[PDB]
Amino acid sequence: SGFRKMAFPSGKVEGCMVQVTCGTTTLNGLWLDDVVYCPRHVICTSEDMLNPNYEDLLIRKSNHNFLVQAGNVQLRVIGHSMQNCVLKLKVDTANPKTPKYKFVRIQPGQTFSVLACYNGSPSGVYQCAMRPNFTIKGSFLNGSCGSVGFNIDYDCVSFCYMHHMELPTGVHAGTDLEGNFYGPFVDRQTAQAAGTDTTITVNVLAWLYAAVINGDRWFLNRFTTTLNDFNLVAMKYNYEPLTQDHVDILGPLSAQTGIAVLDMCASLKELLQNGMNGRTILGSALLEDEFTPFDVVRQCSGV
Amino acid sequence: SGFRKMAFPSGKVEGCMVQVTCGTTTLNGLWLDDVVYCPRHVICTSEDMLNPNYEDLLIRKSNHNFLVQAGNVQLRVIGHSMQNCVLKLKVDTANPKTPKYKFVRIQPGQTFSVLACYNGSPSGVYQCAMRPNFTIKGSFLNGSCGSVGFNIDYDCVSFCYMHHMELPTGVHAGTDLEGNFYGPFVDRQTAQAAGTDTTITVNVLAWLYAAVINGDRWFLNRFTTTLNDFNLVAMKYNYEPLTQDHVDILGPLSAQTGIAVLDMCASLKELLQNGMNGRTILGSALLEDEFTPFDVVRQCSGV
Ligand SMILES: *[C@H](O)[C@H](C[C@H]1CCNC1=O)NC(=O)[C@H](CC1CC1)NC(=O)c1cc2c(OC)cccc2[nH]1
Ligand SMILES: *[C@H](O)[C@H](C[C@H]1CCNC1=O)NC(=O)[C@H](CC1CC1)NC(=O)c1cc2c(OC)cccc2[nH]1
Repeated sequence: SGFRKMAFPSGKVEGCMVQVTCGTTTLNGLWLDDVVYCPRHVICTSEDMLNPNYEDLLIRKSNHNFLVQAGNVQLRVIGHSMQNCVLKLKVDTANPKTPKYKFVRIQPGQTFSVLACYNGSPSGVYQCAMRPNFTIKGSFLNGSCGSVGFNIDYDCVSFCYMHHMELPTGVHAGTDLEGNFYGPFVDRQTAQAAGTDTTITVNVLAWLYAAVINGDRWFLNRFTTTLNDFNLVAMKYNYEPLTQDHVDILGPLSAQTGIAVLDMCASLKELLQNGMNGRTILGSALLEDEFTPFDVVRQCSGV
Repeated sequence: SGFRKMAFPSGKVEGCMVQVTCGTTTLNGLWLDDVVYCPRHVICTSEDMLNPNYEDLLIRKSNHNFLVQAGNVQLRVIGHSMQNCVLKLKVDTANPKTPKYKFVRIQPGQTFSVLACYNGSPSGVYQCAMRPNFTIKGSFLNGSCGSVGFNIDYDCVSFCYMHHMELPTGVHAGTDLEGNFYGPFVDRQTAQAAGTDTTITVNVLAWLYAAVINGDRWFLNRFTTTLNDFNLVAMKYNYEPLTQDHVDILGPLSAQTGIAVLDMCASLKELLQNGMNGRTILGSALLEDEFTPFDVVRQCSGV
């Protein structure tokens, strides 16, 4: 038993991280087939970051201006293009370690593993959720851009995130692998504020089901509620509205534990209205919302 | 910025996980050079687990009774021995993916990454600490035995843990790669209780330094204390005694933040005596003790 914030095994993605240097800037790139994907602000100087005109800046760049290094192997760049906020550099060599992969744009509330990298070599792995405000609470320093977030389905790596920027509140922002930012953010050094960080309600319910499964059950009460009589309490505490689709997603967990979704909702309402009173749930003194129901089933079933 | 529970990239260890089957039992094994290491209770039946005589049980086993599978490749077993609580099966093929590796027995308070596996294939990665009572708070189901914990120094994988058992309190127990259990535990199905789970004080101080670095500083006070006048409060709350060696280990962090270790100790005393009062530190409502000072420096420096 036991429930942990668990990340996917990262070897398949480790095999795809390279170093991209342009001018003074060095960041990470993702090498799949004969293409290297990287953030486009690799072509910016410290001066261009305030007000970059990426077309004009990119037009002054030739193939040989892009230094791509996989380990110690220098890749030859034979073409380059810009798709939204992502540069795509064509190299002359297909990555021998290219896995079965997809490009997926995940929905808010979904989770994925981030492989934090620096200078094209891996540094660490951790699990993140796409917040309702399209940010992530990660751990990124300078040079971490180009690091990717991904999921794994058997052997297919679904790349969903590439890191671009840290916001003033310390959360992080990025794009999908097609270069489209999650949320309203843009890749320049201006005043950018993320909106209200609301809680992923279905994820908290899934985490409570994981708690029940792993023995923690003090938070279970004799009450029940209705979906509207749960939402009029969730909106007060900045919780995402619970829909019948969320209820059905939580179906298998409710059937495994024998606890109706609305009764667990009553327990969660009691937790929101009275707090933890100094107790913990699965070793946490906060309500955790970065586990999807799929994460819970996968970790409690051994996938 | 940002501070996360971060695990090592697991590809080098993924390349070493195989499936070991004996009779009905199937668990994981670690394939390095021409040797596969696995827990010895792979030779037990459900009946032998209460009172196993591992010499007598192993003596009834021949090489061909050990089915080793790396992916779909069947390894041929050409010898077998028992070292403490670990079986070592000699195979005819050296693992082509054997990394630079060490066998290390870590001290309590140190951390490592666990690669949770089932049927010899990886399932997830997460960071754990060796508690002062020589247990770990992991996530292990049936068939997870043989999963390993490790650290990485540039390119050298230091294997330090192999999982064997879950205790009644839901924490987990295991051996080093030489087969010696951490703590007083034995690999049989008897009444085994871990002792008092005390807190790794130096790790909480390192985590508070990480908090200060990442902007969280509300817990900083105008007070100071002495080491004895901190220990007579730490022992009340079941905190490991702080030694001058722990102070010196925290030296670089204190010099980077400009906060003396004893002043941070006064802040921690205030936290232990008055609680969090509904606040959070680095997104946690509890004092975290599974980050070593090295973990903090590594994550805030980008190693
Ligand atoms: C790429 O490696 C890097 C990400 C690192 C830097 C520090 N922490 C991280 O997450 N990205 C950047 O430095 C980008 C530059 C790209 C054009 C987007 N900029 C920021 O992350 C950035 C800019 C600003 C502010 O600008 C006014 C204000 C507050 C925080 C900021 N972060
Ligand atoms: C090996 O895969 C497995 C580890 C799994 C099983 C459930 N959770 C895990 O961590 N190990 C075992 O099942 C071992 C068997 C080996 C001889 C040690 N046994 C236990 O983990 C075990 C035994 C008992 C109890 O026995 C009285 C009481 C309470 C909890 C127990 N766990």
